[PDB]
Amino acid sequence: QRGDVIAILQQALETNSFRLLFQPVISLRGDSHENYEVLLRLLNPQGQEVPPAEFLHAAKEAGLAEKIDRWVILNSIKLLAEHRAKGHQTKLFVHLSSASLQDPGLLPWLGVALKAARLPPESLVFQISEADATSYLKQAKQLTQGLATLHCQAAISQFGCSLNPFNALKHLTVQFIKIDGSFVQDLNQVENQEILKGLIAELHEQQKLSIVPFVESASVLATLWQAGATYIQGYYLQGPSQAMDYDF
Amino acid sequence: QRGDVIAILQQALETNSFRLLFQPVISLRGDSHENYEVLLRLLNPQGQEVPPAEFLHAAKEAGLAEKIDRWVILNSIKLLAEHRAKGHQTKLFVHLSSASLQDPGLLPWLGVALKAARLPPESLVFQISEADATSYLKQAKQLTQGLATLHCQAAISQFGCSLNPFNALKHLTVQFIKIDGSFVQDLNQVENQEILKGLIAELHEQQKLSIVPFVESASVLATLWQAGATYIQGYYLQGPSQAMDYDFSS
Repeated sequence: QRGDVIAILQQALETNSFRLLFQPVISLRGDSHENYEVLLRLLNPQGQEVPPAEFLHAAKEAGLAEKIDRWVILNSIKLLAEHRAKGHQTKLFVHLSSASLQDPGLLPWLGVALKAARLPPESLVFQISEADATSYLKQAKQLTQGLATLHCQAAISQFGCSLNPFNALKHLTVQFIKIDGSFVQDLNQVENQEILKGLIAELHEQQKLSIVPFVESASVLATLWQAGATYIQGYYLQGPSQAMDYDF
Repeated sequence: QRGDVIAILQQALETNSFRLLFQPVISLRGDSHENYEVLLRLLNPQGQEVPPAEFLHAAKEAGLAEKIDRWVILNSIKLLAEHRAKGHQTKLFVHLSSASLQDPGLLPWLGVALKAARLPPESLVFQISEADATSYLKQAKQLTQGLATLHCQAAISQFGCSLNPFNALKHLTVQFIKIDGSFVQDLNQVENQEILKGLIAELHEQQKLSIVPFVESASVLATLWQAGATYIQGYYLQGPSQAMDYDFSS
């Protein structure tokens, strides 16, 4: 039970052997939109099961990651056109890797891609880890302006771990801030409640829309109400499915 | 799918609906022992599919985390006893959550559970995140002195991400240091090679045995030999198996 996972990814792109899942994002302060996060899984060569963490790790590798990011975008748009066509007012969050964020030719590739899609506006929100972009701050700035231009949105995920996390946002064009898992633990404790309240209040003072992930029970879901959260995500609401079939 | 994941876990502890996987940790310097890492899987109540990452996140919630860690440890101890009764010299690497790191009843419970199984000395390696060890240094000190007392060993995993990471080692009893994946990416670039290499050497300077994970292809194998890694791990060598059936003599 083993294999070169690089080669497996390279030969998965070669053959379009991937799938996309959709994990809805749920509005606590109104949004007409159907928001889903796009997640990626690998269709395994027949016997082999590539463990997810090892898969994701491999797919961050420079020059594999760009190709992969592009497959997701491309196919994300393809499906997104099939879907909205149904009259559906839908919006997809897509991940971008560190590599992609660095890749000067991305906004170009994306423009041409989006034309061929005749894709509705403000339907794509691009998502960047706070680490990738606290690091590549200038490339993230170029990219998020670039993205406004195309009538696209942008989000920082895993927000609030870094030193002074509000600083990087003075420099970006992002509407959403998906808070880090670490803030959504042991919420039954006040200090953790309070910590999450303040974090969320400051994002609101900065006119960002907060997204709180990892809602794993009904209770936490209440605390996120009084905390001010704008959106939530998790398995208690819905897990990642092959279809954008959530009843909002 | 949909579900209260905290609920599910607490019933899974009820129905022992967990499953342990085992992933070999390969020696490069010729350690004869078998070494495996222990990994937790949830048996999904029929139809369900609880995403791993959400599973793991909830498995961290205080109160729940300690019990799950105990489930894991007791089951690791039984399978281990079984495996070694057939003549294998085998060590198991077992994760402790943060909640367990601050649980003052963890050590008396383990000492009991070890004596009950009559596991020989140096069979279990308890693995603590750098972040948890760093957040809770004083507790990690006590736990690791406690562990040595019980002829157990310890490892810091995800090591090297924090500022001055060697500082926390000055206060702990740990034989193994498992380096964060961050150091293993893009190893075709000489800078990344040189940084891996200087990390591993400082560890060797500090008389720690280094473990390098996320070995995903042959190319990085060679790099890791030359940098001096003591152990390595990744799907390129062997993925997680439901049983300890890996032939370490290839």
